[PDB]
Amino acid sequence: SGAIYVGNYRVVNRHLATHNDWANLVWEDSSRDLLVSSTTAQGCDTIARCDCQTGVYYCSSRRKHYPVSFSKPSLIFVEASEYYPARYQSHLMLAVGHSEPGDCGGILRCQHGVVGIVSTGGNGLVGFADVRDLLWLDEE
Ligand SMILES: NC(=O)[C@H]1CCCN(C(=O)Cc2ccc3c(c2)CCC(=O)N3)C1
Ligand SMILES: [Zn+2]
Repeated sequence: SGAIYVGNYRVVNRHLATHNDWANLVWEDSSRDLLVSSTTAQGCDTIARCDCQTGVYYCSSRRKHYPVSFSKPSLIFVEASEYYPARYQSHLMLAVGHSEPGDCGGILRCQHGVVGIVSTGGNGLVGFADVRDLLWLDEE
């Protein structure tokens, strides 16, 4: 589990969104595994605006933050899980690291701020849903 709290937005994995998220919906995209809902309180996270390919992510199944090298956001085939059939996921970045289903939501960050959240796992790989192109998270 986990979310990004930027401005009056909460960014979560679409497959982990709650009823309150769907009832306060700002934007969602199944192909990216992302959903954004509105919040009453302002958050403290800042979004990175860059093309870094190195950063650090939080792994809840290890209680550890790991430094990783990751690919650029791309269209990647992801195997079936209990939330989606096997399909192509867009804006996804891969790295070598540990990721169990419940690790979804952990933040990946670089020197500029939050880059994305854990969205996929298995086979010794971790995949992150990028948020750096969502410029509207910084306003309104
Ligand atoms: N965004 C997505 O499509 C993900 C959301 C739902 C779940 N998805 C995952 O990848 C999560 C995942 C984590 C660990 C494993 C596995 C899956 C299958 C193989 C294995 O041995 N371990 C897919
Ligand atoms: Zn960066």
